[PDB]
Amino acid sequence: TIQGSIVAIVTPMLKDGGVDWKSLEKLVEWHIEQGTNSIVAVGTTGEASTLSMEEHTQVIKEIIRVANKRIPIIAGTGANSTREAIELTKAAKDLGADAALLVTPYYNKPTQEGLYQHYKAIAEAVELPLILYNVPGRTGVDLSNDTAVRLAEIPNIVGIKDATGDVPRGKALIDALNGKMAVYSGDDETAWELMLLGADGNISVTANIAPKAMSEVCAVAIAKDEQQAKTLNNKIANLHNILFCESNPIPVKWALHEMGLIDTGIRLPLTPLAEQYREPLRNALKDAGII
Amino acid sequence: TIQGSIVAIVTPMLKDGGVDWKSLEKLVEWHIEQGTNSIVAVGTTGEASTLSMEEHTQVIKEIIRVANKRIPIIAGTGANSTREAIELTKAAKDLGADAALLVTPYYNKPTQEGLYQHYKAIAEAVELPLILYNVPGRTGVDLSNDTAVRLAEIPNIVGIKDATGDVPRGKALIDALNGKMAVYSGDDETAWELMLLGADGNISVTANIAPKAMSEVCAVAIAKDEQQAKTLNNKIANLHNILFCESNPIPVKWALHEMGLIDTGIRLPLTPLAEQYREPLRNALKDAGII
Ligand SMILES: O=C([O-])C(=O)[O-]
Ligand SMILES: O=C([O-])C(=O)[O-]
Repeated sequence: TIQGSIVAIVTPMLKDGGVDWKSLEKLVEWHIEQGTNSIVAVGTTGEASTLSMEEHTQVIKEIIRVANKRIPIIAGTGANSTREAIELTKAAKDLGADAALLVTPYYNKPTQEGLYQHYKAIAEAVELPLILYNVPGRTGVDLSNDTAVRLAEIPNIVGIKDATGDVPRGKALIDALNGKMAVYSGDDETAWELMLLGADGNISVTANIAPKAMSEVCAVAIAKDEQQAKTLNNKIANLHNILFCESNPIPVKWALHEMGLIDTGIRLPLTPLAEQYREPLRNALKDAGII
Repeated sequence: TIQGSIVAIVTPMLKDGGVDWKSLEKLVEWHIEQGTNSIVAVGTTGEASTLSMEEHTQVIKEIIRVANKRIPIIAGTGANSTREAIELTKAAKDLGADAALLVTPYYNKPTQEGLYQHYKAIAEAVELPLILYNVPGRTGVDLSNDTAVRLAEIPNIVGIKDATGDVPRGKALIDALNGKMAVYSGDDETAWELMLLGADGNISVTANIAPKAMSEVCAVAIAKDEQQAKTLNNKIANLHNILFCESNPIPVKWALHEMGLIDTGIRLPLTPLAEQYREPLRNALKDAGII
């Protein structure tokens, strides 16, 4: 049921890597003021990989606290162990998250049936809406449309974040599902098109730095206004490219630092955006009216 | 300095997924008796991803205990968090491991500089011989030959497991290193070839089921006997293929079960080998004289 612009929020950090709680609070308030419809806490963009289990709980807890029921909060709770995904998803439920986002198991390369059993076990263990997340380039595995369609029959499986950026494939998935569960874009470059074709929203990186603009792109695309969607998306299209010059969230964190919103903290093995990309990124932000 | 057939040993499990301690002991003894030169504990093939922190420690401790210093034991200690990799590697040192094997951070896709800093931080934190491990199809990142060569300059980085299966590239890496650190094959299919070209051994999946034969393949290949290497590898070549019909270690665990050495336990999201593959597998094992 969650629709619109759903920001995959960064986890602001101090220079030493510690979570920057004060900056986080201000970012959440800013998203709400600017029109962001929902926040994914501790997803890929929020450096789930380098936060401790305690830090994961704390970030989810703080975002929910600051949000104060104004928008729904989705907790990133994916793991490449089914046992661990259960524990994380249960924790999110207990914290009062509205849903959980669960990337396919990465690195261990389960079969399609293994993916099915993984999500089914989690759905049966935890009464919380669950959103699947497919991003083959990062995980080593591709949850097929066919497996996605099977999983949409499982109670508590309510959607999928499709980060393939393959529009014909995404449309085919939307059409096959016929409303049985939601489809979210996980590719900012093509999100506007997927929403025009029936996606429920965009779980967005670009929304981190252009929340008002992305909230508008999603509103018009969901409303099926093809021309407004093209026009509004065009204004920020360069941002969708430049935020991936190095692996996300490296560029988006630097963008936010240049906007004066967060400090430079980022956890190894990730690194601050390479010096050479900083001027080009400043130029793209200036071009789009962000700074 | 470790050379020869280095088994990436499975972690035997009971039907309910609990670690099968007795069967693990028997395997370790069998490897030593059969001529296996070293064991990698809790690597990819050992389901590192689905074992708890405690179980990782117990499995390493048990393999070291049973091996009783007859062969070196290498502990899988990779993580996609540099902090977590340091903790796991320190624990391995403390348990008495001879070396650690560290897959590149997966999923989060660090930059080449990030990979460099990741491994540099670990080498400086833990005085233990470290073996890099590149398997881009699983991790979403490719540690370049250039970055490997830089890392070979760091004193306790003593080698790399190259699972690309790209022999020209592996040869180039061998040639560029000029002995600065070891190269190990991580691709059974081409391992004989890479060892004839200068690799110090094969961190092997096939060795789980044909330890004697792989020990002999490694020995003659390292001795640069091309004719014997081909001859001996041919006897087990179909195994290198069939053990990957579904994601490793799915097929290898089933093979060992058919051999009567372990039970069927394997942890979600991994699944027992699909029924359609079981007869072809039994036949390949019968063909190779394994059963
Ligand atoms: O939410 C996530 O997983 C994202 O940021 O891509
Ligand atoms: O230890 C390992 O990396 C393996 O099993 O491939």
